[PDB]
Amino acid sequence: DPMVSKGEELFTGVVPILVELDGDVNGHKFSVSGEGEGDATYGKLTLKFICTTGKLPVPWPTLVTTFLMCFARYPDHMKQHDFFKSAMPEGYVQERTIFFKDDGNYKTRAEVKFEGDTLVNRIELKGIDFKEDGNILGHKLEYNYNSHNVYIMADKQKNGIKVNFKIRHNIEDGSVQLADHYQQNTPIGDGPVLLPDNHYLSYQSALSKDPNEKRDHMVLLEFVTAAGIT
Repeated sequence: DPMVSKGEELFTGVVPILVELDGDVNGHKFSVSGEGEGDATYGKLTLKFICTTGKLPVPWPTLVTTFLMCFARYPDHMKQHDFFKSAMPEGYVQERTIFFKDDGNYKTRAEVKFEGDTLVNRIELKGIDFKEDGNILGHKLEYNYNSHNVYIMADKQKNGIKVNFKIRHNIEDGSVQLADHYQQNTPIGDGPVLLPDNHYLSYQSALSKDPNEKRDHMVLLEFVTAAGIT
């Protein structure tokens, strides 16, 4: 399929990634930069993020979803369902509202696209109605992350997709903080895209710290595999 070929050819090896985030949660301003690489053949991404404005005013885990679905490993039998690659290199817009149960909400807008050989994810995040002493502004979330399926459907009237999913962040008392994600992606370009049948992406995320790093940061290792169209 010369279409599957175009996106294929962009992701076949190891692709450098750059991430930039401008954040404001309850007027706590911040900026994050990330660098790493993805190898979609293996569904694999390796990233390191730095708060370049000093202390991050929210827990790092809360940002993981916001900080690259074009790097999902879509099995051969499913390559006709990979919207994300199909929009490249022009890219796509990924918008979310993330509702933290009994707390605030993030609203994010990202543009994911190639700048030359580099895959770039430029994000703006606005957080409002947070409790200054809740789980998020009070930094009560554990530095870890659970595995999760993410459900993708077509949004044919918007030439895009809709993604809907829940993340449960572990709180240090042993309870969980639900973060209910609503998501929409739409291609940046005017060209054809692959609009998928319902399927899901399976995510595993491991968070760690660079022992030589003094700044406030997060090392993220993610594996993402499409499924659910057997």
